[PDB]
Amino acid sequence: EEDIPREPRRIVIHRGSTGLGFNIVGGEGGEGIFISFILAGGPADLSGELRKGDQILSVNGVDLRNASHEQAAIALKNAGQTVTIIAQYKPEEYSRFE
Repeated sequence: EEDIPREPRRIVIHRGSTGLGFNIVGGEGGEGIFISFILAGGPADLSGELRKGDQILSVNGVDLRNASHEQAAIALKNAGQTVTIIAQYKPEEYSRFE
């Protein structure tokens, strides 16, 4: 994680037979949408850029900063084959909630 920056970053993922290759938690109370799980060999893993503890801020221009979990899952499912994710790495906040 030496190369993950503090600020939001852009990551392009291509959907496959196991979706985008990650699952999400949060979207409630003080907790935004966080990646909780990255599937080995799936797209997010292959890319090598996303991490457990990333907050998802936007998906293809759909703002998820204040989305509920279901709003985020719908946005992710409907974002098409090529998906641009704006993510911000917040491992301490992730651990606080999860």
